[PDB]
Amino acid sequence: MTRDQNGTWEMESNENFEGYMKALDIDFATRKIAVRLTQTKVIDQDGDNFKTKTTSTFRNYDVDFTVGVEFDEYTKSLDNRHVKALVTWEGDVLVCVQKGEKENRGWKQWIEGDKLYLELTCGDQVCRQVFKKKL
Ligand SMILES: CCCCC/C=C\C/C=C\C/C=C\C/C=C\CCCC(=O)OC(CO)CO
Repeated sequence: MTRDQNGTWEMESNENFEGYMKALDIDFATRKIAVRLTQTKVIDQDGDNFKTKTTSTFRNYDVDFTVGVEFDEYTKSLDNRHVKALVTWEGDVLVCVQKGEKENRGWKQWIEGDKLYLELTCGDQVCRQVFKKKL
């Protein structure tokens, strides 16, 4: 029973964010700033209802969803694309498919210990992020 992802989470590692951004066609000036940043993620979860805020000194990104309910997602201030997003549970892993112009786009997020893991995929690029829970 580890579906409860509530909390404030501070990034401790960010593997291949460069490759994931390049797969999304982010220009190199934007990548040069974005690759260096520590992100914070705030998850406010009530059952299958999620309100999430991911923040940094450069850009912030909010996304709210209900697990199992497809929604329109506009990745404002990121790659600025429109996708149809669906989040589901696979066991206790939160899985998102972002259907749109990029193949194999989505993410998976899950808890282990006091760490949150987030793997973001676009095409043949996977970015692996780890966050530690803030007290
Ligand atoms: C929002 C902080 C980082 C922003 C970096 C700025 C520009 C880079 C442009 C594009 C890269 C694409 C995505 C950023 C990667 C992660 C932020 C969270 C994305 C997301 O949907 O996470 C889900 C799962 O945690 C939010 O519910």
